[PDB]
Amino acid sequence: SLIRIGHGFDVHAFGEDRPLIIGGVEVPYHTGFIAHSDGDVALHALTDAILGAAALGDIGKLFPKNADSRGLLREAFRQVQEKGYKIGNVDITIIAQAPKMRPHIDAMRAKIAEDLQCDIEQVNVKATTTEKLGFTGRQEGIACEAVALLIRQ
Amino acid sequence: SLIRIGHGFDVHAFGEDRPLIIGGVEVPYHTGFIAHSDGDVALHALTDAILGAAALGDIGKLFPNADSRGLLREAFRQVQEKGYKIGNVDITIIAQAPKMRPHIDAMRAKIAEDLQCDIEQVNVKATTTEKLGFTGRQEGIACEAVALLIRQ
Amino acid sequence: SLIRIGHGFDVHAFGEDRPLIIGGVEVPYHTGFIAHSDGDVALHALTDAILGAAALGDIGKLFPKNADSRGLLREAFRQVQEKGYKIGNVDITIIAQAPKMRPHIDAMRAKIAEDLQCDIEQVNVKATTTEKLGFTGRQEGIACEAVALLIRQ
Ligand SMILES: [Mn+2]
Ligand SMILES: [Mn+2]
Ligand SMILES: [Mn+2]
Repeated sequence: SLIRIGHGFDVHAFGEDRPLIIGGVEVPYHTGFIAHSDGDVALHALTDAILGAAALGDIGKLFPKNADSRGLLREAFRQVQEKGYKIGNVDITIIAQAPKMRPHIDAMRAKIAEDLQCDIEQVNVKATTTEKLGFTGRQEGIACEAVALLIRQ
Repeated sequence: SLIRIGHGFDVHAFGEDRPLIIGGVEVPYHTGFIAHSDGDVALHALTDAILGAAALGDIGKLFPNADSRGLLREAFRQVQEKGYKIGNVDITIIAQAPKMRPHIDAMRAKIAEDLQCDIEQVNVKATTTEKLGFTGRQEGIACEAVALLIRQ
Repeated sequence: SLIRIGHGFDVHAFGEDRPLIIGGVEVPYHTGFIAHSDGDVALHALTDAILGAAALGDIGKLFPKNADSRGLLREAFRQVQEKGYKIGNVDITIIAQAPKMRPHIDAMRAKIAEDLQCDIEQVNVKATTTEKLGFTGRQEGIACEAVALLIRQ
């Protein structure tokens, strides 16, 4: 096509890591959901949005490591380009029961702009809350939604 | 306009049936939300997104029935009447379930068939909420969808 | 860029007031989330999507008035308009455990069509429930999803 739209959604449940001594041996004990990523909800959702607009499925097909989400994002963009697309613009909506992120937003945009090889003017990020409601409101984790518009370069 | 965008969100809450003997007669008893469809959250959301992009309201403004594919075709036909065809659609199933990947392409083929477009204009993905929220507690499933329509 | 895509999400948690007598004085007592707006999730989500498409951040950057969401929405359109954008079309999905809202949907579309200086035909509003599930299903609040397509004017 000449223009494609994609959508992404992701959640990160909060988990904790604590050291324990079992059988005289120091071992790591993980509490909460077992993550297989850095939990970067904004990049995971954004990554699913771009792959989806190009009909490439989802983040779960980028490498048949995963600890780094910018690596996954680049790999997705690499593949999107292979199909002839470049970024039109993307918009990300972080859903968290948190306040101060604006100082960090622009930094996020730049990083995303860098990995998608586009201007920062094509990347928007925002954060909003659920006003103490739901799992994000009770602070059990965070979520993120993202939309992307692809164009033929 | 020659290019339209639309969005859909849908939820299906799990419910169950069980037989009961009351007054010497067996009667069916339903537990949970009463369903009025096959519960296909992906097609319902997709339908809303397509109807939404054309400013045709939503699934509720179709038949003033249970098979979601019929609703989906009805929505596409109405979007055709206005002169649109599918640019591309992207579906995101939100459920606390494992393997659906084996059935994804089957889903894409049927959606492509109903929207009279190529399977390549259709994307379907499934993600989880990592045991959080009503989908995480497995009380039901949800789905979000976006659709881009192009002027025919 | 000739076409821009945007996304918005908003939630409004319910809160009731109750007058009391303290120190022989009457004072209003608030229960629940402290509201800072009229709680119009539809216009807030819409506002975030329009600004998000133009990479203007979010609704919380407009007026550094908040008691009226249309004011904020018209302001948002003003700024997108300054970057040379006009509405392509917008689609809004209100998520609430409520029924009778259809009779008011067209009235909403007209007001939105007015603040976005476009035709009502370019504005869609739909409503759905979560079938008694989640915080909206338990009736603790309401939510709204929004996407916007901006076109170069
Ligand atoms: Mn995930
Ligand atoms: Mn439903
Ligand atoms: Mn809010």
